[PDB]
Amino acid sequence: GSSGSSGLFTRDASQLKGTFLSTTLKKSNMGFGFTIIGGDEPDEFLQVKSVIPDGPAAQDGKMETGDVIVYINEVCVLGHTHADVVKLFQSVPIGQSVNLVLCRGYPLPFDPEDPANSGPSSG
Repeated sequence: GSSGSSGLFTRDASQLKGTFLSTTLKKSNMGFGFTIIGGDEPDEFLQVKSVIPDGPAAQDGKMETGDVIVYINEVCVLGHTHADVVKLFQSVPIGQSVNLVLCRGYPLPFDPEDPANSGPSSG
């Protein structure tokens, strides 16, 4: 039924709970057909913030939203800064490809800033 919780971060990715899967996207013009979020902090799990509709990530079927970034190309990044990980994505020029390993079973982040609000509309 219900069950407990505790722990102290991941490390070897092995302590995540989910499936593990991968894709190779070739960087076609512009940039990959998804965008990322990371916690700001230098040990928060990075996630796909969105998939671009009609983008190559969507056309490979495999990229989904909320998915947790474990590794990029062949680098362990699951606690790296979104500063470094965004630099890692930018380090790939157009027409090259990278591997990505995500973990599956994680939801999207709840956004503590604004997850969905509005002001005094009547209704």
